This record gives sequence, C-alpha cells and structure tokens, in this order.
Amino acid sequence: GSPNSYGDLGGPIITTQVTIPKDLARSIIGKGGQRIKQIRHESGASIKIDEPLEGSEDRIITITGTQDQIQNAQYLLQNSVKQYSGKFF
Repeated sequence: GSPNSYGDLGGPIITTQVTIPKDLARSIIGKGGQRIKQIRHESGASIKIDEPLEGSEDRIITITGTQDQIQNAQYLLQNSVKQYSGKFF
C-alpha cells in the first residue's frame, strides 16, 4: 500500500534510449504492435517509441522502469530481432 513512502521503491527510476535499423525496427514492432504491447505486460516496463527522424532510416525507442524491469525488456528486444525470419522462417 502507499507505493510512495521510503524504501526508495527499490531504487530511483532510470531511462535509456535504443536505436534499431529501420529494417529490424519493423520486425520488432510487428504490424499491429502486438509485439511491443505484450513485452510491456511481460516485463512490467513502460516503453515510448519516437517518430523516425526525417533523413535517417532508423527508429529510436525509450525504455522507462526499474533497472531489472529494463534489463528484462532490453533482452526481449534483442531476441525479438530473430523474428527476422530467424526463428522458423
């Protein structure tokens, strides 16, 4: 109860940004995002995607949550890449 009183919530909140090539960016996001939404509930982490910067074939992602929630998310991002026809074409 009262998720805001001493305990430092295990630790302060941290934010980190990731850059993925546009080609792998589409494999990770999926068509309906069904992939970024699921990872959001499985990791418990929050993620915000920024629009691509005109003049760059890359997409940037921002992860926000506890270090562990972020690591669990960063690892699910690196493994989603294999969705690139890697796991079962």
